[PDB]
Amino acid sequence: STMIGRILLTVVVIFRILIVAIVGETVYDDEQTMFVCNTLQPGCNQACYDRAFPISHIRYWVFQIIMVCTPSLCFITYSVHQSGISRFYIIQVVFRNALEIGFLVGQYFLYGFSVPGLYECNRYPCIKEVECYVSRPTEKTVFLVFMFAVSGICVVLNLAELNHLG
Amino acid sequence: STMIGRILLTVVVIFRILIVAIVGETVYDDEQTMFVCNTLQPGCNQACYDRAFPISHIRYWVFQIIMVCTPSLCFITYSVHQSGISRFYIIQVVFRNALEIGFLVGQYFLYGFSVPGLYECNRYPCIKEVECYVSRPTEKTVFLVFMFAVSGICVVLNLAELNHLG
Amino acid sequence: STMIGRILLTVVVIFRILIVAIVGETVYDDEQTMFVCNTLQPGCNQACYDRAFPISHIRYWVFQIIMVCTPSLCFITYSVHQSGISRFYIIQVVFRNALEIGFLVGQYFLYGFSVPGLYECNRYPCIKEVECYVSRPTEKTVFLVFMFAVSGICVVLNLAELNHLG
Amino acid sequence: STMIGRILLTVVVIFRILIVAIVGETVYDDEQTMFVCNTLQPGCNQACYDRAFPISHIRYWVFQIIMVCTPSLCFITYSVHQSGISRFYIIQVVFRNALEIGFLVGQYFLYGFSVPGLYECNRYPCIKEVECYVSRPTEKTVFLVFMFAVSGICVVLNLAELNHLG
Amino acid sequence: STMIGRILLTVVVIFRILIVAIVGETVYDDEQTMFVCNTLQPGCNQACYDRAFPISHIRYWVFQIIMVCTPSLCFITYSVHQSGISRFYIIQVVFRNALEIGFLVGQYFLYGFSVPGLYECNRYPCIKEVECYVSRPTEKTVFLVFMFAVSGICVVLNLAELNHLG
Amino acid sequence: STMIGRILLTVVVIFRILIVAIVGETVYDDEQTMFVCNTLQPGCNQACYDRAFPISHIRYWVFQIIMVCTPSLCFITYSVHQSGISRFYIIQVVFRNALEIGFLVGQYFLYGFSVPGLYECNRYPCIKEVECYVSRPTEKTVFLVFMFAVSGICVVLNLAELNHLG
Amino acid sequence: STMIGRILLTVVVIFRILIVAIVGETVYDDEQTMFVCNTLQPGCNQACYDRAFPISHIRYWVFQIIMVCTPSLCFITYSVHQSGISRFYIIQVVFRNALEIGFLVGQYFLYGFSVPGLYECNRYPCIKEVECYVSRPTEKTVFLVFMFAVSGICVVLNLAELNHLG
Amino acid sequence: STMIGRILLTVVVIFRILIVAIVGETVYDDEQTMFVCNTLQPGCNQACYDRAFPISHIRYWVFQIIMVCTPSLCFITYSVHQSGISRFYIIQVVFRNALEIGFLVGQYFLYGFSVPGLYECNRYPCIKEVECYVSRPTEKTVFLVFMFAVSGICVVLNLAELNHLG
Amino acid sequence: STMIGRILLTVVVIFRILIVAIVGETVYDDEQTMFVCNTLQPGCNQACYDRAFPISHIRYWVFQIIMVCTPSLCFITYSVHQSGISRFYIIQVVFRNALEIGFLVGQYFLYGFSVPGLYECNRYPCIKEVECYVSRPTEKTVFLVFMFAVSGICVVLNLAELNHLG
Amino acid sequence: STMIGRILLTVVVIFRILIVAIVGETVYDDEQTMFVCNTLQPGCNQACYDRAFPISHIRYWVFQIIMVCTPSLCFITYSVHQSGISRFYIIQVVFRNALEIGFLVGQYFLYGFSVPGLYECNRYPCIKEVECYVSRPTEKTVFLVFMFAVSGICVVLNLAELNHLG
Amino acid sequence: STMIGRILLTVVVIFRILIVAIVGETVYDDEQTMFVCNTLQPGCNQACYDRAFPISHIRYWVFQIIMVCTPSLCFITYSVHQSGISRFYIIQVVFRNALEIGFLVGQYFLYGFSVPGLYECNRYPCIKEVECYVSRPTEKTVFLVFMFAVSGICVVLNLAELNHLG
Amino acid sequence: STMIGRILLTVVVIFRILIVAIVGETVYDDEQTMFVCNTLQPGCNQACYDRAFPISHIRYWVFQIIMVCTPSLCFITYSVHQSGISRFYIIQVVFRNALEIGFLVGQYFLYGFSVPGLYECNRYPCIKEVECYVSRPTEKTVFLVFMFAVSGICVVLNLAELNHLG
Repeated sequence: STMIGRILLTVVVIFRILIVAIVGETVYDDEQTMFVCNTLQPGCNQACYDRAFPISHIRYWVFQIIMVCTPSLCFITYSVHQSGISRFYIIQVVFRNALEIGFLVGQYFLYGFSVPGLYECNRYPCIKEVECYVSRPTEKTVFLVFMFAVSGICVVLNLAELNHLG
Repeated sequence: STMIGRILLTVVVIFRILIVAIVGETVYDDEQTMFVCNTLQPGCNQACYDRAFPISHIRYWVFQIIMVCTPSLCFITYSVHQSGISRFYIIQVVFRNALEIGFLVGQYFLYGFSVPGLYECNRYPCIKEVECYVSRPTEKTVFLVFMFAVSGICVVLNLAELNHLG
Repeated sequence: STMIGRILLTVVVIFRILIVAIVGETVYDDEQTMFVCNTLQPGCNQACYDRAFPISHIRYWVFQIIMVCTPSLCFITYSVHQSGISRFYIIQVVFRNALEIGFLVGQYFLYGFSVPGLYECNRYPCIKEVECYVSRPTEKTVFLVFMFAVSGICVVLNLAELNHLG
Repeated sequence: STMIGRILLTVVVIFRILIVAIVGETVYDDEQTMFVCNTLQPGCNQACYDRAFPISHIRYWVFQIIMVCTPSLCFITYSVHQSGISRFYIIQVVFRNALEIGFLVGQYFLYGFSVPGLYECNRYPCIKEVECYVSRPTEKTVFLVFMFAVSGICVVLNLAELNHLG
Repeated sequence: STMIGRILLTVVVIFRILIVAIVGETVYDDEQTMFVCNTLQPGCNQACYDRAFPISHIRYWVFQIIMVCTPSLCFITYSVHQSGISRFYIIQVVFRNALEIGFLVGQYFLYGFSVPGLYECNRYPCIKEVECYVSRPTEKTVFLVFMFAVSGICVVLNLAELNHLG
Repeated sequence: STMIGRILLTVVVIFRILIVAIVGETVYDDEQTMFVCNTLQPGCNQACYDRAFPISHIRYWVFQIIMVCTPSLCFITYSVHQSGISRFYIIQVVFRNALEIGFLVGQYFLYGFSVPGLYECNRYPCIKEVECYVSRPTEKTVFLVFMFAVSGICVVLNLAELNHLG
Repeated sequence: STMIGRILLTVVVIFRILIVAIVGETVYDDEQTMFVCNTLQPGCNQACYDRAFPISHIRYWVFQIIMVCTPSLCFITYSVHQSGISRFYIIQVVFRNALEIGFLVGQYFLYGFSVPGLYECNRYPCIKEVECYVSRPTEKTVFLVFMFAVSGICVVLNLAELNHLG
Repeated sequence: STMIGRILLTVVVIFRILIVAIVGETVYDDEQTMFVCNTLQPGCNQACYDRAFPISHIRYWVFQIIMVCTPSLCFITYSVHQSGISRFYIIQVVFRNALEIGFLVGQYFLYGFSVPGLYECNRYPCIKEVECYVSRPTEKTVFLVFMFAVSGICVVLNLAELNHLG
Repeated sequence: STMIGRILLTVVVIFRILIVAIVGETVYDDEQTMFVCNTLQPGCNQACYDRAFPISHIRYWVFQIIMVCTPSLCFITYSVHQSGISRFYIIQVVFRNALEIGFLVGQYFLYGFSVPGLYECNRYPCIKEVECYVSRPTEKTVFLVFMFAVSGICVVLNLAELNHLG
Repeated sequence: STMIGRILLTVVVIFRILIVAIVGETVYDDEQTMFVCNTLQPGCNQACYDRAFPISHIRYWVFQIIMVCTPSLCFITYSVHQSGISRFYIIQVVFRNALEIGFLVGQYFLYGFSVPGLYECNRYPCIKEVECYVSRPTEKTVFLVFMFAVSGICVVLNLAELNHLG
Repeated sequence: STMIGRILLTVVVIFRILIVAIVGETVYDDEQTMFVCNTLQPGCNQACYDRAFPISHIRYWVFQIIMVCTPSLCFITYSVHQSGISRFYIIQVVFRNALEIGFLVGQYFLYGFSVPGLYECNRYPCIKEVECYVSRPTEKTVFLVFMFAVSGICVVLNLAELNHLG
Repeated sequence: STMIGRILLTVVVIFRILIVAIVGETVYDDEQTMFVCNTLQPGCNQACYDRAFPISHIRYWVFQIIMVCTPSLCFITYSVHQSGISRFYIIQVVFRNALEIGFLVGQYFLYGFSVPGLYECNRYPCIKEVECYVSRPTEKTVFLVFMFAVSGICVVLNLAELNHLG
């Protein structure tokens, strides 16, 4: 039970890392090339796209993945240099859990659960309101939901382990 | 007989992995660049293509390959950390077989056995119905049939081994 | 005499693999981008190209290379797991020879020995018959002839070894 | 207290290097392709872009990262060749700190803290003043602020260690 | 004297291999994209370019490099499998020398010593004679001369060694 | 004093190699794509660009880097094969210094110290004289000056070591 | 009363002739130039326009005007050549009235009372059904109604005169 | 006084007719060719222009000019055929005055006194609201005001004559 | 009867002349501008159109109209100069009738009774067979039939008069 | 002397009318078609041209010509209707002279004596200031000067006659 | 016999004048707009067309028609002013005949009897030889032959009259 | 002799007027549309064309024709108003001769005797010098020479008459 949780967490971490590394970059290759808007004003596309996607999904996910692994690096380097251990273990576990929960909440509040095909853009220099068409909405939505589920499972396992330790 | 089946399964797994890794990406490089439709309405191409191919073949196959290999990773990590084995072996074999059968059925119900050259698209903003032309139908069809045959052979071997174990 | 044949076969296999891996991919990089036809009908290019080159040369050659190496993998994995050997050796050699001969015959019946520069395309939606111009005919022809010669030499060596063993 | 500082510095260095190497290159892939200006004069784009971004962010950051690691290489090679050590250690630490502070000040005086979307270009051959639209302002601004914060933390840690040693 | 020649030959071989691998591909990346002709007939570009460069320089040089190294592979594999040596040594030296001389003569008779900027193309479907403009003539000429000099030095050293052995 | 010089030289060599390998290709990716001229004559761009940049900077720098390292390879291979040493050491040092000085002088006489934005092209087929606009002048100028300074420092160190040895 | 009818008829005839001659030609100058359809198939515009407007309004109105004036020419030429008069007068009046009524009925059954802006075209070679946009619908509708009213008034006056004569 | 009014009216009528005939057509020659809108939707131009200018100025003015001259034609033809005169004179004058007043009021309520340069168009198929730019606003405004003044003077003179007659 | 025929002939001649002069030119204004073909070969349009319409309808009809009126001019000038009359009258009438019959037969054998929308063109430089789309088929067909009927009526009247004279 | 002035004035009036009617329209045929501006903003051309040429020269000159001839029409119609003469003559002469002087002053204050080739346009929607190029400056300038001289001569003659009458 | 000749000549002159005036301009309206050549060099069209058609047919025919009628104008004006007659008549007839014969010979030597569709143009700036396609060859050829026949008939009649007079 | 000269002058005047009226406009219809230059700078065409042809030939010739006929109008109007004659006759003859000579000299000094096909334009905004290609050089040259010859003949006849009068 308690020992299994660590194995499950490690396997899930490896699985999510592999998924993000393999099927992450190529899906978002043509995000801006295929983004088009129904207007003739030069420079409307850039402003509308920037308003639509302030920070791409892949950037946020890669940053989260790199950030959640800092405690392991700190522990490994401390152990290597050594050659309050319980205090360090507790502190690192608590910090990892807090960071993961915060990142999950931020992700939920940033992107939501859908990527609508049509967007309304009304920023300078675009005149009045214009309509812009997104590329690949369905695949992006599926990937969003999948990543959210994986993160939720990770958070649940971490909370269970923390509760068990007490 | 029984011992040979494991070797055949491993060889087939390696072969399919190599095929997907080598002749998987470059075939689907220009899926959206060369997809064209007979209309002048801006944004019709994106919607029609999204309706035509919700999730590309390569993403589904890569996800299936990664998912079917999780039990091996779990077994290896558990064995490494160790330094009910029969129960774990039976459970992971059963889970792998069930996952493979489910994925095969899902693949059959998603794509079928053909990739027609011409498609009819009647989604917003395209007015009424329009005709769109796919790129590389024959090669995609051949690859679909080949992958289906490989998956069927794998399922048959797994079922035979499970029946033998009893 | 007999002992030299194995070394010659291994060297030839390595040489052909290196050639296919090094000068294979980039020669066929712009097969579809530079393929043009003399018409204005949208979608004629896709259908005409698909009719011209059902399965590209590189896919066929890579598949053949991967397929002809399965017996070695099977033998190696069986030997590793072990720690009728003569029967297994004979069976694997015979199967390899049969597969190679079949693949050579299929290649000869598929592509032939030339790649003409001009092609006549009369498939829907192209109206009546149209003329399409291929890219890089001479280099493709030279590569075809070279690969055919290499495969013929391999087949000759395998047949000689099989006859010697009897 | 003081001992943990070295571990924190090493972890931060690894983290910043990983971030720059992973999420740095592809963000600035289309800096010039998507840079457009509202004019018809040929060659205005080149001059205006060159005036807008004399030296891109990524080149500066890579150069800084490479430069701040020379003292470690010098120390390692000197130690290897050997097989006033304290004086050498003090000199290398002081030089590293001075270089880092100088680079941080230069970065602050070069780019600032914002990347405006609109720019006014009045260089030859562009007639009078023209307006040019930048691509991806928000993500670049976020990256700038993040790198500045990381560099500030590194400088603070180095100054604290130097004060502790004295 | 005699012993130095082997070291010189090995160093020259490594140097030429590195040069071809590093500054070989990127120079010839845009050979066909930037090749333009002064006409409006569709398909003239393909035929004229194919007539201009039947086989690119890089393909010929890579093939020569791979072909001249087969004797070393044969010797190494024979020695490995062993665990008439003089006869094999003499035979492989003679074969290498003959192959190198033949390849050098073929290169001289194929391309010559220059790459003219302007070319005259009079092949179907181009009407009458047309003029086409090559890309990067000077750099290609310099590379041709450099490779010819390197090959000449290699041939001279091989001939000297063969004469010394007698 | 004298001993530190070797460490400084090795560190500088590694630093310059890393700089050229990392920030070398990216800057010169679009040298010809973004080079434009103010005319309508087909083929003027190719001739004008070829006249502007006979041999790009990166090719020259890579060739120099590879050439200056041949003596080390020769020494290492000779030492390995062995298992007048002073004469060989002196000879290879002298040759390295001479080659470096010659390459530096050639670089100075080829490119100079600036890359002007505007160029005047008067070669066939361009009629009379035309004006062409370069891409990224400032960054190229900075890189030129930086490489010149690094080469000067290397030459100074080599001359100092040679004088010390006498 | 009876005498006034002839004056009113003549004035109305002159008025309609002047209107058709002055504001007729230039209103329909750009009927085909500004007619556009939402498709890329070549030749769809011609077929769709031909289906939309088999015979333009101006042709029909000019033909009617010329045809209704033949009896006057016949009467004038007969009178001139002369140098049953009542029978000729009655016959030509009856024929004029019948022709006018027939032409009015034909006009009503041909065009109706409106010119919709949007039209649906499904004729070869247009694929499936396409939408085409007409130019100047409102002005054409107003002109149609005005001409219909004028023709109705003329018919009423002619019928009244015929009834009065008895 | 009373006799002068008729001369003034005739002179003004001739002057306005000459103005409309000479500077009427060519001013409005390119009304639709130079009308442009800021959008990419096909067919938006036609609908937006039709909404902007239902009936052009020239058509209305020509129709008014032709309509106000019918009484003179009726009087002339009646006099010619003759070879209650006061009643006919009074009736024709009253009808002419009433028609002129009605046409002036209609003109005022239709077009107003200005022709703005920018218009907002929100009709199908144009998506949402778009902005369209008119051609030659100032000249059209001046012509409108001039014609209104001429019509007002004519109405004033006619009213004065009618009052004088009593 | 005998006298009325001349009046009918004169009226019909005037009517046909007016029709040809009024609704003849502007119908055929854009015969070549709107003629399009489905190909990319330059110059195919000119050859295909020339093959489709050797001599336009309007030229033939104008020439026929001018030719059929020469006898009247000859008679008038002879009468004027005078200041065998029956022989001259008979000769001119017979010649006019013969010319009209010949022209009618030629017209029937040239154009026929229809103007198909689609045409097949296989003349140099057009490659193989191509399809071209005509403009305004229905209106041209109606005009053809109308002119044929008018010419037939004229021929019938002339034959009747000739038979009556005997 | 006094009597000759009338003949000179009439001849000059006829000459100017002929010049304006013959060489006036064709020069100003392409005023707006060939007017171009150095920008990409849609609708900038219309606003800039409208600001450059509020009322074209030809409209002003035609209006002046028509206006200066009203007194002659009034006198002729009054004389015709008649079948204080000195008072009418004096009034008409004074009014004609005043109108001509006012029109000349207005022309001088409107256009001046030159038509510069380059213009600076800074009206909405044109961003900032843009430069626009006029068509045919020299011919327009010559015509302006010629018309000004003719008008000056007419004014001088009219003033001389008025002074003579006293 | 002789008397009829004058009538025939006058009728033929009127007929040819009418033909040239009616069906002369519209045929040659788009001579240069539809003239196209197979090249990309700017300015080749102008030079090639100028070489193809130095002086168009219509200009030559109009000039000939005007020139051949000068003697009649001279005779008429001399007779009018009067209010050696035989000598003047003979001189004018002889001069007219000589001019007509000279013009016919010049026409034959200029254009010939055909207008080939394809032309070869090899004038500056066109490089080498290019092929250009003419518009409307058949109709132009027919018109040429018709005009030649008419001129021949006129010359024959004039020669017959001159011989008769002697 | 003397009497004939007047008739010759009148006939020549009528002939030149007819030539200028008939073959004057059609030749110069596309002077600016077909004028092209070899550059991409916007607005270069306008400036270069304006420099090439400050005042077109047709404007100058029409102005000369109108100016040379003023004396006849003055004489006719004076004679009509009449209902020193020798003095007026002599004065107007002398003025006509002087004006004609001055206009001929001006024409010779303006245009010369040729219209070259290539022109060099070096005016703002065109950068450096550019080459521009004229349209229809040969026909314009022929027309120039013809008009010069006609004017010379007129001048010779006028001088002869003036000398005869004495």
